[PDB]
Amino acid sequence: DQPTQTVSYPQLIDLLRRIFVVHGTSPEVADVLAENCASAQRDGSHSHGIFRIPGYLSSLASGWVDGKAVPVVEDVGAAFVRVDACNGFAQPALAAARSLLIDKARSAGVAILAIRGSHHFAALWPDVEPFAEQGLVALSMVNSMTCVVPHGARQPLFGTNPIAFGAPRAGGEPIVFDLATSAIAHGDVQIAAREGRLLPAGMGVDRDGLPTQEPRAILDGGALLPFGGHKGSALSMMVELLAAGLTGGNFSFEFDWSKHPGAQTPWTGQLLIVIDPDKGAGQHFAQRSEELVRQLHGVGQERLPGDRRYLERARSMAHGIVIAQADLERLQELAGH
Amino acid sequence: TQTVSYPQLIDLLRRIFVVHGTSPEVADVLAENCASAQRDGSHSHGIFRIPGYLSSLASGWVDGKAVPVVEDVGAAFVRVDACNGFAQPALAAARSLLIDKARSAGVAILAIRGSHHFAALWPDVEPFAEQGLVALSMVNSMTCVVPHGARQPLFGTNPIAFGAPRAGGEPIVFDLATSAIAHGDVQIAAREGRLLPAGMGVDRDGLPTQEPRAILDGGALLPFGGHKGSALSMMVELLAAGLTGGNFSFEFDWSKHPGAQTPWTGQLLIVIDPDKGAGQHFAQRSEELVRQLHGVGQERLPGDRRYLERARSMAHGIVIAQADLERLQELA
Ligand SMILES: NC(=O)C1=CN([C@@H]2O[C@@H](COP(=O)(O)OP(=O)(O)OC[C@H]3O[C@@H](n4cnc5c(N)ncnc54)[C@H](OP(=O)(O)O)[C@@H]3O)[C@@H](O)[C@H]2O)C=CC1
Ligand SMILES: NC(=O)C1=CN([C@@H]2O[C@@H](COP(=O)(O)OP(=O)(O)OC[C@H]3O[C@@H](n4cnc5c(N)ncnc54)[C@H](OP(=O)(O)O)[C@@H]3O)[C@@H](O)[C@H]2O)C=CC1
Repeated sequence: DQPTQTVSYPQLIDLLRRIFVVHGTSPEVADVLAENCASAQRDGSHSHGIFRIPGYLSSLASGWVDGKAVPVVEDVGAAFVRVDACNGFAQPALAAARSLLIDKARSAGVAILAIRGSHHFAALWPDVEPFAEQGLVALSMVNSMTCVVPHGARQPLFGTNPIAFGAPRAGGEPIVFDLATSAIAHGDVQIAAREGRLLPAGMGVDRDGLPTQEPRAILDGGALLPFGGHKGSALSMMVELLAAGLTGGNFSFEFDWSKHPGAQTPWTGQLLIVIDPDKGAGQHFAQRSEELVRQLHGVGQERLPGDRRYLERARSMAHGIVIAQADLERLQELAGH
Repeated sequence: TQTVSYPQLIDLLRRIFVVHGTSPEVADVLAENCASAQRDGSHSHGIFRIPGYLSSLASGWVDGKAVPVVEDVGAAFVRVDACNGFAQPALAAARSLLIDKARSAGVAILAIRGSHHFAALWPDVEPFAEQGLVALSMVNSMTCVVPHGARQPLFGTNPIAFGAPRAGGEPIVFDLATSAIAHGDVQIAAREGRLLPAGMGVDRDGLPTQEPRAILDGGALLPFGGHKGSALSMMVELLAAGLTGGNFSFEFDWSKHPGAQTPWTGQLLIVIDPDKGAGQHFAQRSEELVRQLHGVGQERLPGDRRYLERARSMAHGIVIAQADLERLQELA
């Protein structure tokens, strides 16, 4: 068995920041991605934690993604902001337009951020959480690379296309959910393939369209199924239309990295809608949401969306972030240690 | 089965509403909405709902003469107090202002509170897409859905609708309840003595059941897609009620109003100009997605079934059982 070790949250952030800088990103990009990736690891979002470092680096090395891209923030309407990520990562683009977006949301009541030409290789909750912490409601969508078969279709077309939502609550941490519209997140398949284990059944099919539990069968010519059936498929179509169609970014099937050995980041876009829930209101949203939480506990829902992550976050801050010795060593070597 | 034209059905339903106490304005809105559903083949939200509309109005549970109060509260934010009336009249009252804001600011929100919605949601978003705008709407209903992992129902069937324009056809539109099945369909299965597939609901003891009667007899429904659909349902409560100021699905009941059938909640609508400051045409992008979907084998796109039925209705009229027509005429 693999012996484990622990690293503090700030230590992990510094380690990842060094890795990104050494491998070609600007310091701003390194700061953003390091905190993001470390935060995912801290919260137990394993698929989008340090597991993504190799993919980040091979994508950078191949020239597929520009780690030093400077986002172009476009103020196109009283409540509309677009950002040309310029073939760089999505997070730095969001960070560049965040203050403007918030000003518009508070002033106009709601504001949209449409990121195009961006690479998103992480969880989505980190993108909406900060807005909720500031008393704002946020909804976001991002499309990936093709891997999901539309309901009733014979071949894959949609990406794993996640949707995230964040909202404030008067008595605690923001209510936040982040879910892939595919039965299981594509990242889950990669993890299973890595760990050499099988997946639960009814989540994907092989190259021949037959049911399978082998991650390799799904990754090699196969595909994932939309969650819940036709409804999840409709929501996945919505993500393509909103994260790409509306933003100007590529749909999940509109990019090819075959010419860039090592490329793994989807080159698409991201949509974010931020709302001041109390704009012109005669009540307080945060009070209403707290009541909903109370009623949820009342009917027996002990675990609300986000609770699991907050628990892992608490554990990580108390006992440190658990990491395989071999993985920590690899990260240290990549940082130059 | 007699055949009536779309405009004839509207006129007939409008008379029924006016005869039963609604204002002429509300009658026009509801008549067109209900007739439109019948026209598209959405029988669950067509004339089948008339009895429920009338029973709800009879007790005063819903105010058929309510006058929506539009509140312009932000460059991109509009609120409307439905004043215990139906949701559609409230939306119609603020629609022009909402569109002006969406086109100017780029996006705009309409938060309706104190409204009764007894219809499908696609009629609410489709018009915006017909005008080149993208629209997303959420409405919370009445307690009957058990949150994932919970022991008792709390959320309503809470539907979500989406509408977007496409360059080569009618709007791409989807409208879905976040519950595994719509309540109306549980009633139908009960009447037809049909069992439901596994996972739609539970009995009064919280045990899984396929018997629609067991679900209706103190039972409850389950969210679609397990924990994921449940999270979306929670979002609907928060957006259609928490944000609007209307009641959550569990903050009202029909105990004091015999015959009440409508939830008294709210509705959220987000309308976006997809091309605001864009160096492309959204309608061309969506059309390409449609082409690609056809390319991978998806023959049916959300809305296609209704558009096909709609064409038939406009070309051959709306076919209705003589029995139903007679009673509608009597109600009129
Ligand atoms: N291109 C990209 O960047 C992509 C990123 N992803 C990311 O990968 C992801 C993991 O997604 P997916 O696998 O769908 O996640 P899940 O299926 O775990 O979780 C969906 C979510 O469901 C809530 N939840 C899970 N189990 C329960 C339960 N039993 N009761 C109540 N709520 C519950 C979660 O809370 P909680 O977290 O606290 O457990 C969370 O909000 C996301 O973070 C997503 O953003 C996916 C596809 C593409
Ligand atoms: N309080 C209220 O007012 C409430 C209203 N409702 C309403 O009742 C409803 C019916 O909803 P629900 O039962 O969820 O509907 P379904 O489960 O039938 O349909 C969900 C939708 O799925 C699309 N769809 C269905 N089958 C396929 C397929 N094979 N391939 C591709 N797309 C497909 C539909 O297109 P399409 O339309 O063409 O069939 C539509 O957008 C809605 O209209 C809803 O608004 C529900 C709860 C509460």
